[PDB]
Amino acid sequence: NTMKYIKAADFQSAFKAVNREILENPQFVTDSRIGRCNEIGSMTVVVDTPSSFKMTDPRINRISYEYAEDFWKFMISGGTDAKEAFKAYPFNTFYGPRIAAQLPALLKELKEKPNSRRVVFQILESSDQALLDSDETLEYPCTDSVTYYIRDGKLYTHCHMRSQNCAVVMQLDFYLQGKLLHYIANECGVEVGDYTHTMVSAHVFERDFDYVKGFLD
Amino acid sequence: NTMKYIKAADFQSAFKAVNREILENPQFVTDSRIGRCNEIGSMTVVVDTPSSFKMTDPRINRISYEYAEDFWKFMISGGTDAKEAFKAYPFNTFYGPRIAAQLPALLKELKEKPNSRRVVFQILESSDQALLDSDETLEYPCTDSVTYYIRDGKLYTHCHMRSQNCAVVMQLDFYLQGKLLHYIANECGVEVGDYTHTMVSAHVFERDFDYVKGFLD
Ligand SMILES: Nc1ccn([C@H]2C[C@H](O)[C@@H](COP(=O)(O)O)O2)c(=O)n1
Ligand SMILES: Nc1ccn([C@H]2C[C@H](O)[C@@H](COP(=O)(O)O)O2)c(=O)n1
Repeated sequence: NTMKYIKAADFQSAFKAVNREILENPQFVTDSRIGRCNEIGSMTVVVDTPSSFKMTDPRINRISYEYAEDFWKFMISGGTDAKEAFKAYPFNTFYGPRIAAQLPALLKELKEKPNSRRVVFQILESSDQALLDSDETLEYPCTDSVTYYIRDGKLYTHCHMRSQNCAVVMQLDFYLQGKLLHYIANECGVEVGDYTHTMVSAHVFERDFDYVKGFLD
Repeated sequence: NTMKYIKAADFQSAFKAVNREILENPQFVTDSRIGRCNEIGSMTVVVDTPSSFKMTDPRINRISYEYAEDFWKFMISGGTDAKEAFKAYPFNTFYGPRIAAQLPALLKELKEKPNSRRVVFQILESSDQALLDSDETLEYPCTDSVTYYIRDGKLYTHCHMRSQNCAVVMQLDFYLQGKLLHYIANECGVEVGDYTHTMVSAHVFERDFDYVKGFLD
């Protein structure tokens, strides 16, 4: 039966378990906007040790960590010049500027209101709906929001994904989300608890099945 | 140990299981913005049969269904005059007008783009952050977003809650979310699949423990 809740010690184990389950026990096999995929709706993934956001298996190589680190610097710096930022790799929907806008208010709430439930970074917003009936290629944000809260000296993170390509782009999302929760934790002078990753659509495209089978076992 | 994933046949069973688990196996016991509570972070709840949104146990009575139906009419009508709407019960953050604004674009995507992953109603948005450092009493939206998708003739729903009072207001949230997914399903001419309810903070205030113990068993 389809397992929808996956607890793992580190990002890699979570990553492999999620991919394994979508390949073997999908909820849907479906034609999507960009091709056929196996899909599991409303997957919940928990990572016990979120300092583990750089995975170690070199066979998971479709997102290089040279690229992922360049992407991190690009998005934490809140820049808009992606053409220049990625020239070594061949209205906007960049996450960086949105995180930058919300940082002062959210950090204030997080540091000053004890045990707050209100610290939510919006990534996807309703103004992005102008992309739906368009022929633009801009990303309609796959990340819906990231919630942070501090209890008893520890920072807990919940990233809610509208849409997640679990074989490829999830490698990048994990890296970026891991870096960001550590940035937030360091700013607040607290330690890290755990990380939770929900995805309304958790999918692997059929064109990537062989790649996935390459890093399982 | 704290159970964070709860699958139930109907809303009531889910409702009772969630409350039971927060009372008996909380992750945190914490001082919040509005008093002490038991709390479980990143709870995931699945309801198999979402037509069951009106629960039947009369002991769960802090949200009357007379009130809940009045609230439904108020929010689906996209009104702003809550003073008049609720005169029988003693910038805005109303959900209704936000749902109304997004309905045309989201319905279009849902009906016209097959197997879309993009149909997300934003409730909580970053402009609401102006409430954080304020002395207004307006609700800072507890509901983050509601995602809808259709596969093989069935409508699936994922409601992501930033913050959920599981003993009291969850009775209202379930009713409203149940009515809305059926409104959406009927508009699209499709049947209903299942409903998923994630809550970054799932909590019961200590002042409501006796009320909860009243409807368990
Ligand atoms: N941060 C991101 C951005 C995008 N995507 C992936 C998910 C989908 O495979 C595709 C988005 O397509 P759609 O808008 O149809 O969901 O990109 C992702 O996994 N993570
Ligand atoms: N639709 C809603 C609106 C509000 N709340 C509850 C959750 C919290 O108990 C409180 C919001 O407080 P805070 O902003 O501190 O999370 O109201 C809820 O459960 N459901």
